[PDB]
Amino acid sequence: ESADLRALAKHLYDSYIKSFPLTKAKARAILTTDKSPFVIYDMNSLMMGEKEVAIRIFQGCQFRSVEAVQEITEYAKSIPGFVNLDLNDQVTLLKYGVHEIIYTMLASLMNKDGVLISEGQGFMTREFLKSLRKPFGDFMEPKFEFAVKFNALELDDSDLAIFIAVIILSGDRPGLLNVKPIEDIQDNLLQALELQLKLNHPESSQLFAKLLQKMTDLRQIVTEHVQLLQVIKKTETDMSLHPLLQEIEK
Ligand SMILES: CN(CCOc1ccc(C[C@H](Nc2ccccc2C(=O)c2ccccc2)C(=O)O)cc1)c1ccccn1
Repeated sequence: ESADLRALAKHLYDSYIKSFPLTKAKARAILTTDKSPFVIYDMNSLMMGEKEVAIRIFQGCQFRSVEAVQEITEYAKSIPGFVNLDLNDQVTLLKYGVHEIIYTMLASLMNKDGVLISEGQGFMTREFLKSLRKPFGDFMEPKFEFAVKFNALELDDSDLAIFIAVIILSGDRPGLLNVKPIEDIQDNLLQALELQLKLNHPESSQLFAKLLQKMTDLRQIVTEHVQLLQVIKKTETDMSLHPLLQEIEK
């Protein structure tokens, strides 16, 4: 029954709103004047924005990634069936899905010229980020490239809540014990997302299929990021990575 798929879409949107304090809707209202962001565009304004700069920015990003992980974890528990799965598998799903979600959600805070930071209070420009040191100057560019074309789908928060749930419940992650109950949940989530996109974007042909194709882009970004992490580890032996993030990327 489609009525059941609507109730599922509503439950997940409700949980998403409860779990993620900075939504796409809020981000778009900031980026498009009730509270305008301070703009970090150069090495000078970063001072007034308030251990070299590149590393400082990187750790800021690290810090925000761990809060995102906390937030994503909370949302995952709201996905019906998720907490009933084998504990090891829950860990497995989160481990491999978390970065994908982060990048997906990071696009909501981005436009072609930059990205919102510190809960929307700031806006760090694209050029500034790209002119960083050596190994850091190119953490954020592939992010920006994905965001530009993901943001072209014009998904709103209610779409993204279902899509993020589809991502968590894959079933093709490495080392999963009981693949079949995961796939049974993803199958229900896929059904709800399909109905959601048809109702919310009726003019937007094959949006469902176009959204699923975007999972290839997320995979490569994660891959690329992990390589950079390995580069950073060895040329910055005096810099610490956060263990929650360090555990995640095995
Ligand atoms: C708390 N803090 C940093 C201040 O807060 C910031 C933390 C990070 C940043 C850079 C920026 N990260 C964000 C920061 C705030 C809000 C959103 C983002 C997103 O870009 C984001 C979201 C998820 C994952 C990664 C990035 C970036 O990496 O593009 C700017 C500011 C520190 C860091 C070191 C020492 C002391 N105090």
